[PDB]
Amino acid sequence: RMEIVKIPVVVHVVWNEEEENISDAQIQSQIDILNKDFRKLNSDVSQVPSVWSNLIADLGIEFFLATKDPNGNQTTGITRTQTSVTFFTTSDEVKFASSGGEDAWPADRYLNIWVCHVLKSEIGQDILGYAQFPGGPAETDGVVIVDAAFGTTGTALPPFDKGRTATHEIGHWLNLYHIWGDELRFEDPCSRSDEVDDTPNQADPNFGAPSYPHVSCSNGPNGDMFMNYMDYVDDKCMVMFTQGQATRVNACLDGPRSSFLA
Amino acid sequence: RMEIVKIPVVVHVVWNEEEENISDAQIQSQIDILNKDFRKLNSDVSQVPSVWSNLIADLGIEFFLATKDPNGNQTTGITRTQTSVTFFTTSDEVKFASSGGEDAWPADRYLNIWVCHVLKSEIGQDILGYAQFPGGPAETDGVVIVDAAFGTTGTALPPFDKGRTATHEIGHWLNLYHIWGDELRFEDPCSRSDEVDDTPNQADPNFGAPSYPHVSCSNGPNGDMFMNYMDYVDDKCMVMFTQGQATRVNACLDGPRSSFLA
Ligand SMILES: [Ca+2]
Ligand SMILES: [Ca+2]
Ligand SMILES: [Ca+2]
Ligand SMILES: [Ca+2]
Ligand SMILES: [Ca+2]
Ligand SMILES: [Zn+2]
Ligand SMILES: [Zn+2]
Repeated sequence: RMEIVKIPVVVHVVWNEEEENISDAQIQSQIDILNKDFRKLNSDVSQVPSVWSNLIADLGIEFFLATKDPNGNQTTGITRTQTSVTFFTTSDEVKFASSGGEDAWPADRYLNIWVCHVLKSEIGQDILGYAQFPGGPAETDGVVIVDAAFGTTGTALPPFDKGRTATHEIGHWLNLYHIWGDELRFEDPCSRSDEVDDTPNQADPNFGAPSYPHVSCSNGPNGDMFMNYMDYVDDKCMVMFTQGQATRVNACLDGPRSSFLA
Repeated sequence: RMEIVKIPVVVHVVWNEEEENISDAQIQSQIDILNKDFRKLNSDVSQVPSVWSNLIADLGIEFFLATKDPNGNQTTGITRTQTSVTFFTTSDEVKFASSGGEDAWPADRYLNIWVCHVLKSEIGQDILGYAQFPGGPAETDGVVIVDAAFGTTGTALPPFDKGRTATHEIGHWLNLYHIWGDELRFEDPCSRSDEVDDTPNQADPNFGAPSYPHVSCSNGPNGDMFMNYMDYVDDKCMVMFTQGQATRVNACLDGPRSSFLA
């Protein structure tokens, strides 16, 4: 029998122009997707090659917008903060009131999700989202997603309009690593591990919509598990976590995030 | 005539075992190095190939341990905080008391330098230090260096015992990018720029002690400027900033860090 872990979420919408102050419906659409993907209830799980059907996991996690604020008072579970800031970066400006964002709620009790319009990496690349892995400071714990990649209605835009950026970043929040192993430019692309046996060793990230099989690192004939949420493919293409990943998630819930357990 | 910008520094020593509570002498040795490297007074500047002699810059910045704390009271400019934490990461745990580190002093008035024993990247690689570029939140502004790579005496160890890790990270703090451009694994290694014309286009980081010339990206015959502080070579090998880098630094001081100006 699975113990379903129910995670309270607070969504911090940080907006400059009115259009970025995204609707309640758009936010709720994201929660709905999380409750499918983390329970193996997404219909598109049918896309997984049958050779790997046996490895598809139900992570046994569900999410809901918080009903009580950190001090025990009724809340919608959504904060909305106007800002004059035109873009945020991975340096966490969105996570502090002082830098034109919104302060985190207590990370031992809530999953903080910030949503903003523009997000850049430290070297100016536009990105869709970023996570903090377990064990970092509470002040910046959580995930950040751009509004055009959040939810399945409103400002969400293809190919990132199926809510999978949040599924991917929350995977990091639960201690999952990129399936290809995150090699640096000069390292052998077959050399690093995501620390999960049942995800095939893989060269580089996959983007777009690859055709099965996509072989790398001598992993034929089945190839890369590019339909795993921890690859970089388009939303419609990523549809599963593995049981080996569930093991890591379980270790995260039993350890550093055990405060979320009943 | 150069206007010398004088930057007050606070060093936050965060220590678990006694040996990590580094000496006043070791800390002062680091300040002494910064005051040579940022003024072109380091004797090893003679190591620069003569073809590039004309490009070597005096940044006109000097550093001193703060004499007044954030509320105007006398200070040594050094905080020392015992911790039970055994390693810190790029997630900034060392920058908050809550996560076993030490809170930043106001970033508009001080350069925060944290020193700890062990530092890892997000994927568990041992690293020597890391910076926050300008514009990020004040709470985490500054640089972090491991004690074995800090100063020129005490616990500092070759090949990182000439105080250059701090010179390099403070370069980032002043808006300088890696000279090779930070390509991702799958990108053309000649494709990204550090946004400085007088640093030659360069494939990858250099490590150790390269022999001149080291050509990449068709940048012959002179090759990579691997003796620049913003490469990744050993301390004894990095000895200069360029005038083009000085331009970026000046723009940083005139803009986002203008609060440090007299
Ligand atoms: Ca941070
Ligand atoms: Ca694997
Ligand atoms: Ca790989
Ligand atoms: Ca250049
Ligand atoms: Ca390059
Ligand atoms: Zn990711
Ligand atoms: Zn660097």
